[PDB]
Amino acid sequence: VNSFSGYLKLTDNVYIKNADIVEEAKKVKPTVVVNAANVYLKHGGGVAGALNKATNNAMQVESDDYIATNGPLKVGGSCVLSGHNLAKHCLHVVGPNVNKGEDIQLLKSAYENFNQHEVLLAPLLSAGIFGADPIHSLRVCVDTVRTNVYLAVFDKNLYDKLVSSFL
Ligand SMILES: O=C1CC[C@H](Nc2ncnc3[nH]c4cc(F)ccc4c23)C(=O)N1
Repeated sequence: VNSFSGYLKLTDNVYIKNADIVEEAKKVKPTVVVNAANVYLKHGGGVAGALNKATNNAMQVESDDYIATNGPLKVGGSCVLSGHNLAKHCLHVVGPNVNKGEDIQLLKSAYENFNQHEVLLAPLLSAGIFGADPIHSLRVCVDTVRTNVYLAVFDKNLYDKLVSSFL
């Protein structure tokens, strides 16, 4: 039993809700919140910009030190950093950005990072400003993640479409 509330159950392990991931994280304080990161951990917009703003830019400060030490992530890769005031940990995961020409096949590799964590609050990878089809992202999530994932979808219209079209 966990503290997530109001989710629709899609499969044995995947749950979905129309919610602002920032507000959901502040309420649940999950062990792991997933950020829709880029390889530079520059949290400018989309989910990343919103999560970073909610930390009063502390996420960005921590991230800049991480990059100065380690260099950029790989597309499809991840790193674990602090969750600040939102969660115990933040798993920064880099899905391919279609608006940069990156290979959508890397979306499965990106979701594989979730399997290192028993329970996660997460957005749909590569959705929103990353330019992929969110219906496809949900399919890859369900077919790749085996741990318990609670998906927050900000847009109510998109949420209804994701549910109604789910196979
Ligand atoms: O760009 C996108 C849009 C679709 C989906 N985004 C989100 N998912 C969940 N909660 C969210 N809260 C936000 C707060 C913001 F200010 C901006 C974006 C989001 C957002 C995604 O995957 N990427």
